[PDB]
Amino acid sequence: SMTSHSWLCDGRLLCLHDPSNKNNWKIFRECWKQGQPVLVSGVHKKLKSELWKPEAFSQEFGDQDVDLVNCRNCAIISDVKVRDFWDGFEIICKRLRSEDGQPMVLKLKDWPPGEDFRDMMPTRFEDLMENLPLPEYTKRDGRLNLASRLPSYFVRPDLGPKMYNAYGLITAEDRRVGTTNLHLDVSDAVNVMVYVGIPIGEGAHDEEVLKTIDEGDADEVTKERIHDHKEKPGALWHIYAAKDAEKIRELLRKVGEEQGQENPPDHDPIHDQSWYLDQTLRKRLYEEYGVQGWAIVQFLGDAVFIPAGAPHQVHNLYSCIKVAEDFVSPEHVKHCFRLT
Ligand SMILES: Cn1nc(CO)cc1-c1ccccc1
Ligand SMILES: [Cl-]
Ligand SMILES: [Cl-]
Ligand SMILES: [Cl-]
Ligand SMILES: [Cl-]
Ligand SMILES: [Mn+2]
Repeated sequence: SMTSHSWLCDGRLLCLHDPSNKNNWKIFRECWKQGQPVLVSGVHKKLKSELWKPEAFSQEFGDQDVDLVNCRNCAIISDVKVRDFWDGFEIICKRLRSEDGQPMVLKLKDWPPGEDFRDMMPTRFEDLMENLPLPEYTKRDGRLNLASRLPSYFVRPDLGPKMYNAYGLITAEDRRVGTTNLHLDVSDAVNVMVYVGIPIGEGAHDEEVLKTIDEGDADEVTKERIHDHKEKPGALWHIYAAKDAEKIRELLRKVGEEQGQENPPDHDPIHDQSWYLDQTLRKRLYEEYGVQGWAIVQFLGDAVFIPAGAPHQVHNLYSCIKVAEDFVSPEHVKHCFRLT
């Protein structure tokens, strides 16, 4: 039957079922005050689906100049066209090939550039902002968003939203690679999965996706959403509590040293955005430092709420279009304060 919510991560993750339920705040605010991420499903059913397709972005913006990133080695592909990314998003026979003749796994960098989303894409901007869940927290002028109400003693978010556009990781070797490496944000954010592209040509890449979720430590109920309801899984997240950030820095300093990196005792491996915690590193974090995380599979139309200060990493399973908006909740304003 229809229900207001359910739980993932063995009861540790709230999943809200109705993105426009005017009573969601009553369930949300207790989990949020405790420093937990939250998932909201069904946002895709509220959007104009024709605005969020890879073919539309190619047709409308394809002649713009852009840089790409190669996800396998972090190398920059300089001064190519927006269409060189979008036309290979699902059709593997159209992707830029590395010099080994394999199709590359690419990310579109800084697009739209800086704060230009609203000017470049006004119809998309309105469609996203009017359908965000928890609107008192997430709208630019929400009653519980302090972004526009704080003095310069607080770090304020840039004007959003921001897009995260990248191909899926494919091979067994790619299982230990990040789409986006471990980092943290001093603002809160909501990240919405607006499109999942399941490729063709080299399409039938279903079994390595299940091994990735299993080794990723996904709970048994999360595994039922694949096998039972057939929704499209986009990306595997690991999120850690803001309180655990220093213990994670202690682990990554120790591993940097073991691997022959030469680093001052105080350098910040989270701010560096150079690490992806693979199954080996995640087990070491739990066993050596006592730190547990949240393993989250983000399906089409899932909104992931990411607490200010919480370290997080993302591994795309298929090609994904995500759009995120920053906000400043009262529960987490301490994380952006510039003193003590
Ligand atoms: C309207 N609606 N739609 C869904 C999606 O499955 C869930 C609900 C919901 C809202 C309040 C109480 C119970 C359920
Ligand atoms: Cl907090
Ligand atoms: Cl638009
Ligand atoms: Cl709300
Ligand atoms: Cl990154
Ligand atoms: Mn982030």
